[PDB]
Amino acid sequence: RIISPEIMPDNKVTFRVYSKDASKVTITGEWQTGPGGVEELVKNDTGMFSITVGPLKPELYAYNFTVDGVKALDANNVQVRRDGTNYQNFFIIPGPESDLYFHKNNVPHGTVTKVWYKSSVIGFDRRMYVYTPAGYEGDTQRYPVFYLLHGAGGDEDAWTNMGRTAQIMDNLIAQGKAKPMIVVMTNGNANQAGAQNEVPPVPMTGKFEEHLVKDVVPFIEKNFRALTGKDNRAIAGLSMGGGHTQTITNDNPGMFSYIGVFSMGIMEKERDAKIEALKKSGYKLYWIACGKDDFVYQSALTLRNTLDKHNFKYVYRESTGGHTWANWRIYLSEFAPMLFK
Amino acid sequence: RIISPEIMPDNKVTFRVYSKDASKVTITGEWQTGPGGVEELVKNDTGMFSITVGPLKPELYAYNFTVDGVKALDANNVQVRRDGTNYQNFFIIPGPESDLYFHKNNVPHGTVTKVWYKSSVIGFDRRMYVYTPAGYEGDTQRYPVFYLLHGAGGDEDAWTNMGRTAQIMDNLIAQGKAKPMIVVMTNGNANQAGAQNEVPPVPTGKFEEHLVKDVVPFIEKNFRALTGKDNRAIAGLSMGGGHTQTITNDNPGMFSYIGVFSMGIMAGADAEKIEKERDAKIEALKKSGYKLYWIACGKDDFVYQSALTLRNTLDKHNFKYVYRESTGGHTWANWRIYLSEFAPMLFK
Ligand SMILES: O[C@@H]1[C@@H](O)[C@H](O[C@@H]2CO[C@@H](O)[C@H](O)[C@H]2O)OC[C@H]1O
Ligand SMILES: O[C@@H]1[C@@H](O)[C@H](O)OC[C@H]1O
Repeated sequence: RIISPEIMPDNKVTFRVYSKDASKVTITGEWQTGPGGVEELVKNDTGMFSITVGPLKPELYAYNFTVDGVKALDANNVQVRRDGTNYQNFFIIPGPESDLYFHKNNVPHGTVTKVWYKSSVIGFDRRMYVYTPAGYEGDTQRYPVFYLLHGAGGDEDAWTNMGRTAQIMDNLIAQGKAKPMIVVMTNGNANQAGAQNEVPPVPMTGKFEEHLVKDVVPFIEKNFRALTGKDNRAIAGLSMGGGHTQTITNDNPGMFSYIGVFSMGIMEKERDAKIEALKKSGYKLYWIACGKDDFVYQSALTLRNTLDKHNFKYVYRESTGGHTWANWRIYLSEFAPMLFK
Repeated sequence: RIISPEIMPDNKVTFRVYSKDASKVTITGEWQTGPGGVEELVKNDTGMFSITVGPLKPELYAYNFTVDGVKALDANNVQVRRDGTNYQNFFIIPGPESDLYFHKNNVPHGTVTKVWYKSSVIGFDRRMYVYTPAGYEGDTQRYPVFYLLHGAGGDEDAWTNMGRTAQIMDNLIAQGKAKPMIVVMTNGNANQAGAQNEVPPVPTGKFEEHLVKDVVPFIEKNFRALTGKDNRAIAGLSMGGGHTQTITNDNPGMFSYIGVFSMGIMAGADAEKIEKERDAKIEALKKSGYKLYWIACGKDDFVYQSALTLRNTLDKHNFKYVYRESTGGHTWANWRIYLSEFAPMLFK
């Protein structure tokens, strides 16, 4: 039996790959410096390649191997994630910064529902994922709703798979840090019916955004025990989805009171008029989060300046790092506790 | 820029792996006969390894590569399944025998819900998957319920992932071949809270007792379920076919449609006393008003003789069943076939 990864008491991590045939086995992982920082495993006489890295800071880290030039996952690690077409293994180093990302056996767990709905706007049925809080079943309580949008290359599975949304929400809700809430994760690619690993291509500017308001929101409010109205609605998205969030809220002032723009910036006289209408809409939070090293940083500054021009109040969270799921998990973790308060 | 697998118009399939630095790439796949059936890809002078196999009969086939002694999936194939800890790619050769396994864009799709429930019997909360038929949302109709159980090594994700349950049910229901129904896929491992790829380990007869005392009431409370035996079906494969027998034998009159896939006689205590209890349970079930007892098994399965022993014992009791013998053995290919044939029989 081969243990890989093996997390040590000092948060070093050992990885192992067996092969007497292979010449070179490397590992690519999210703790590394960059492409030049790929690391080579050391082969012993027995055929075992191994490497120990770290100590690593608490976080979720994805990785894979490369065996004589071919990508290979870690067959001894059952934890596998998917980012579009890119599959990688992962592990989580325990500690304060990663604690919300674990699936804990002593925490009540919310349901994840993969549900299809008709779309009058797009013209074919589409799939979304809906998280409901623990204890939703068997009760009559109604809950506010948070619409959570992915970026380019993603799909309705991404926020749970890459973003650990079910764990983050289970843990925040159980800890009393976020209110119980329904989280709705749409597929933001209007040409798709659902995630490409399960749903084939179907045999469009503005259509996703229009469909969220005209098709998704009514379906959620009809088919789930949802509170209604702007103070019970939140919306956030990353990158492309942060653009969707702006378009949706700019075009529908007074529909969402909690608005989050993750790793995205600006995308006219119409623009200024829509800011003025949104400014007067009674919103409660406009939260902009971006990493200092993200290529979109300057565009996010332009967004902030454009809001400043209108004396439009927002909160800005600048973080370390760049355009990564590590940052998007952090942003979700910080934004969800702000909602519906 | 690399297509792999490339399914050709004649149902041959080409696989490709690129690396100038690799020495040997082989492929392991379900069209092969045994471990000595692994096949070597041929390397061209530009670093592309390739092989063309087939023609293959219509079916879903899983596969992976081995690169210089290390398992590797096909990075150009987004279709990946999981059997416990074993991940493999797959593809589906179109044709009559595989058509139900495709996700079709012109077919209404049922919801798959991953829901947690308290278990008084097991003592901690557990996860199951529930399929509801297309159009469940937004309507008031109630639906009969089919409990579908996996075997050893599986979990509540297996029947949808390995078994293509959502596609089979969507397609059968849309074609009018099976009635709209709720399909409940439990985790049959009483020591687990949920599937090992998502849920960590937790700090007998318990599964079977919990299905009746915890799962069924939760489904009937929280889903729009018709109830009573004529609205209730249960089937399972291997270990889950054993669970199916134990549950139905211990609760005669609770299920009208019973499916035993790739499983035979249950082990028991003296040999005679076991047979007396077994006889009594057969007789009570015989008189229970059930509608269908369906036994399906591959002729090459190790369990074949035990399933024959079961059939012979039922014959001795004049207990009416239907037997479906198939080609092949103890495989998800057969379990998909069995689901595809059993679901159209239910609730009619
Ligand atoms: O899930 C997607 C991420 O994978 C994507 O990340 C970008 C991918 O291309 C690289 O060149 C960029 O550096 C990297 O940020 O971001 C969008 C998200 O939807
Ligand atoms: O891998 C198979 C498993 O999925 C099933 O549960 O029992 C038989 C095994 O061969």
